[PDB]
Formats: sequence, structure tokens, C-alpha cells
Amino acid sequence: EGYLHVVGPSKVEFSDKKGDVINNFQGTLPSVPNDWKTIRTNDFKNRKRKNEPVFCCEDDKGNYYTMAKYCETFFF
RNA sequence: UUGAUGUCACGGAACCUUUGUUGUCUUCGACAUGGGUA
Repeated sequence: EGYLHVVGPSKVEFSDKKGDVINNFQGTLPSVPNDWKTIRTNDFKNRKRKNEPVFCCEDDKGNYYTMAKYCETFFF
């Protein structure tokens, strides 16, 4: 028994130009959601081992975002 | 709200002294963010 410490999906890499993760997404990038609770990761940095999930997306003025946090912390 | 045979109040400049002044280069590089793996 304990408490959940929920900070939000705040570990983000962002750029004006397309890096290695974005280049290899294989799809149409999603748009940035409005609600922080609906975000879900959509591929991996190490896609062989399936470690390190990320959420890749694009905004309407041309920035690219890679959110690389998927866990949240439990204090007990 | 006067009192009566007695009021110069047009009998008295709100006057006199005091510095919006003292100090300050239109300059300039390393910093943001929080996890991930066993």
C-alpha cells in the first residue's frame, strides 16, 4: 500500500528537423494530443529488444516531438 | 436670531525660507528537460 506520484509525460526531445527516431517511424506521425492522460507510446528506440518505448508526433507549425517516458512512480 | 444715547474690523497681504535632485556603459553564450536499463 502506498501513493502514486504522477508527474506527467514530461521527458521530451523536440526539434525543428527530423532525427534518427523520427526518420524511422514508418507511418504518418500523429498530432499532439490536447489531454496529457491520453498519450500512448507508438514505437521503440531498441525495436529488436523492445526496450525504451517512445511517443512520436508532429505539431501544426512543424516541430517534431519524441516523448521517452513511459513509467510513473509508486511510493510505499 | 439683536436691543438701542456710543462697533474706525474696507483696523490685520497666509506672509517668509527650500535646485525634482543623487547613483546607473543599450549592454550580452552555455544552458534547458527527466528519466531509462537490469
